[PDB]
Amino acid sequence: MFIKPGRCPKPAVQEDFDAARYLGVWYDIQRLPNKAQKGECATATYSLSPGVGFSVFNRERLANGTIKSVIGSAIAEDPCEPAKLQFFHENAAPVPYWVLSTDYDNYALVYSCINLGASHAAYASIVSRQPTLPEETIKKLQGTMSSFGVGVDTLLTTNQDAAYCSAMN
Amino acid sequence: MFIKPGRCPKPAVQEDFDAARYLGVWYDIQRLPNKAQKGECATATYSLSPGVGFSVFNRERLANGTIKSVIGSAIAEDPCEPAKLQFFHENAAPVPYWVLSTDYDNYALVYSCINLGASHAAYASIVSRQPTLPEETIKKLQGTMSSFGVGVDTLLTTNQDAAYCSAMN
Amino acid sequence: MFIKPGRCPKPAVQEDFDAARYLGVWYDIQRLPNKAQKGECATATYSLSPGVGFSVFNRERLANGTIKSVIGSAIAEDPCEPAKLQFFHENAAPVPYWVLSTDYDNYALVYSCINLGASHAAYASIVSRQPTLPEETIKKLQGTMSSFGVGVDTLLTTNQDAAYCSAMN
Amino acid sequence: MFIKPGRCPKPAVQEDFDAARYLGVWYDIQRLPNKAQKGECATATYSLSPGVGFSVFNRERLANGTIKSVIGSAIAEDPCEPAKLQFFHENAAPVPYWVLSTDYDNYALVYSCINLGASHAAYASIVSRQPTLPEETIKKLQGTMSSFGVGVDTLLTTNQDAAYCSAMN
Ligand SMILES: C=CC1=C(C)/C(=C/c2[nH]c(/C=C3N=C(/C=C4\NC(=O)C(C)=C4C=C)C(C)=C\3CCC(=O)O)c(CCC(=O)O)c2C)NC1=O
Ligand SMILES: C=CC1=C(C)/C(=C/c2[nH]c(/C=C3N=C(/C=C4\NC(=O)C(C)=C4C=C)C(C)=C\3CCC(=O)O)c(CCC(=O)O)c2C)NC1=O
Ligand SMILES: C=CC1=C(C)/C(=C/c2[nH]c(/C=C3N=C(/C=C4\NC(=O)C(C)=C4C=C)C(C)=C\3CCC(=O)O)c(CCC(=O)O)c2C)NC1=O
Ligand SMILES: C=CC1=C(C)/C(=C/c2[nH]c(/C=C3N=C(/C=C4\NC(=O)C(C)=C4C=C)C(C)=C\3CCC(=O)O)c(CCC(=O)O)c2C)NC1=O
Repeated sequence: MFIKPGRCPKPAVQEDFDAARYLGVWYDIQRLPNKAQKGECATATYSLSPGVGFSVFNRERLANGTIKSVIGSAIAEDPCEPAKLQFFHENAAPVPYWVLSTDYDNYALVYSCINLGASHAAYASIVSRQPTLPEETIKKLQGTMSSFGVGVDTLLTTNQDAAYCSAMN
Repeated sequence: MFIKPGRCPKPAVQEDFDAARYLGVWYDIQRLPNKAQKGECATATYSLSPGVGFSVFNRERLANGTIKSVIGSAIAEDPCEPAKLQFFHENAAPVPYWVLSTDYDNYALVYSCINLGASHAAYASIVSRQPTLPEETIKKLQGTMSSFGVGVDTLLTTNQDAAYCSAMN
Repeated sequence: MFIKPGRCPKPAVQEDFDAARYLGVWYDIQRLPNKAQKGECATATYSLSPGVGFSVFNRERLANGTIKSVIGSAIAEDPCEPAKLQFFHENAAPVPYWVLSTDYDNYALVYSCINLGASHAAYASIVSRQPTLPEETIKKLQGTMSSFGVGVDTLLTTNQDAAYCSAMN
Repeated sequence: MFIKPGRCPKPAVQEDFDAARYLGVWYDIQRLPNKAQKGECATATYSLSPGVGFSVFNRERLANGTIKSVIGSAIAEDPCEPAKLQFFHENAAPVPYWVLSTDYDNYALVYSCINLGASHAAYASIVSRQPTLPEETIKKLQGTMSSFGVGVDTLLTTNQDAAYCSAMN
């Protein structure tokens, strides 16, 4: 997680968020530097859960070529705020996951923040239904992040090159 | 839940709790009065989840023969305390679910408490792998409950009569 | 607190809440039935704290003339939401305290809610800088309460009779 | 805060913790690297609160000679665990504060940890009633920290030199 001064911001989340349309495969396009993702080519796959919420399967390609994956569960603890989820990953304490913006069919912007006294730790990802996302969309989503304090100059661009990411089966 | 004086107790939980062995069908035998269950013949079915934790399917037989069911997800938010679960039901805020005692194949004692200032609200249930449980076991588990202040005078016996509950299957 | 169906509502809180102006003495005028206050003539006194937040001293007149008092501390855990406080009373778990509406010099409407699964427990109080409050103000504040589902049928009127409450001073 | 892999540990805390004997001045002797303390000569002063808990006044000498201070409130949210406090500092989100070990008259060992998914952020301090602490005591307290995972090789020694710290009025 990206540790910075100041308490967590509280950005607005996707109005009328429909988890049913959010399921499926999302490709990581840009992200803040964090501790969890040590590689490239990252995807998140969200699938139906027989309980509440949905289930999570994230995969990425490490620099050595190994595919690393993690499973988790996603739950909206307050059903009146379906876009404010809590993610429970194997071997991890709970972390928030807020869908800030999505059209379900092309892009989403997701954000997570944990307070650390007078500082905070945040995740943030622009994701796409395809390995790429149009630059106009990326710029708009960067606009949203800057509005609530995210230094978009620290954003990392995720490698989704078809050849490099062919290790992703 | 109904309200009793005092903050929540912190009873001991099942040592080395094994959620895989806890899965399957459990019959409600006795419980504290609460608002959630308005019927009889109650069962809880716990099943594999593709994410973390396990999935929840509770069923009961309402008085006009309807079978009311609720879905949920169960997660141990601290993996080092696997008997202290959080249950997320559709249309409910999160609630604790602590497995205080179980031999997995016959009985379990489950406890849930939420603080209300200087008072608290609790659920507590004796459950069985069969629609009945031996009086000796019931009495021992009531002893456990009384050791952290649960008045056994308040426990309701659930109707598990075979004829009455036949529509459950 | 006593239990009502539904999860907690999230009513709007006093904009630009100024805790310095909120300090001093407040008289209980009307409130939801609860377990905490068993007496009449109730007042809350809020005072400067050398740390953060402010200090709490509640007093009431018990039926056998005893003046029961409780001490506490009030803290706005998120400084950006100063009207959403947490109250820490001696011998109580933390409880929310939301200033929904106040003009500081005449009236305030305070609300506290804790989720109990699909149900909730709430406190709600109309308070005044005087032992009485005009009927017009009381009626407006009941309107606010009814807008987030508080049944005004349930509100108790607090005894603030001057003769009866004389031992308060 | 010191950000490291793994979830927070849960060390044992001081049995029978008596906040009344913990009040007064404590000198920082050794600490984990963190973001809050940017200087040396640090002291914490704990004083009586008219509410619950106690009030907090921390001071340190920056490298430029300026004295920097912060005020806060300390509260045991669960009165049955008086050694597990929550500290509310001005401009800061709440952070835990656990008194692991103290004899009140000479030393204390304090610990704070916040989970960050599969990682965590921790504070830890050895403090003394005097600007120094005997090496035998320091080694014992380092022994306690290593037992629950704290790499005592990362500990910083706080400058409490009488000349350098004379800026502390
Ligand atoms: C912004 C929200 C966000 C949250 C809440 C988050 C939490 C999070 N992601 C994790 C792993 C992971 N997270 C991802 C990828 C993603 N994870 C996502 O939420 C998204 C959108 C992607 C991109 C598709 C991968 C691939 C892993 C496994 C990393 C590995 O084990 O090598 C872990 C486990 C920590 C670990 O094992 O080291 C946590 C707690 N990561 C985030 O980016
Ligand atoms: C002791 C712990 C305990 C907890 C934490 C609990 C929580 C709980 N049970 C619920 C429903 C329910 N709970 C049950 C039955 C059970 N539920 C159980 O945890 C067990 C062991 C049984 C019995 C085998 C049933 C049948 C319902 C559906 C009731 C209804 O709304 O019609 C709900 C509301 C779901 C909703 O309608 O939104 C909650 C919050 N009940 C408990 O008894
Ligand atoms: C509406 C919000 C509200 C909250 C959050 C609340 C919480 C609350 N009030 C308490 C006591 C008390 N609360 C009051 C009176 C008041 N308390 C107030 O917040 C107000 C506005 C008044 C009236 C002016 C009194 C007199 C006591 C002591 C009651 C007793 O235990 O004898 C306690 C228990 C303290 C203890 O004995 O351990 C709690 C948890 N009461 C409320 O009414
Ligand atoms: C191990 C527990 C521990 C906790 C929970 C902790 C929290 C904490 N300490 C802070 C400041 C501070 N904390 C201290 C010193 C101390 N603070 C202490 O808890 C102790 C024992 C000392 C030593 C006497 C000082 C001097 C400051 C002010 C730093 C500054 O503003 O320059 C802040 C405010 C953050 C900021 O303004 O940047 C927090 C949240 N620090 C800790 O060391």
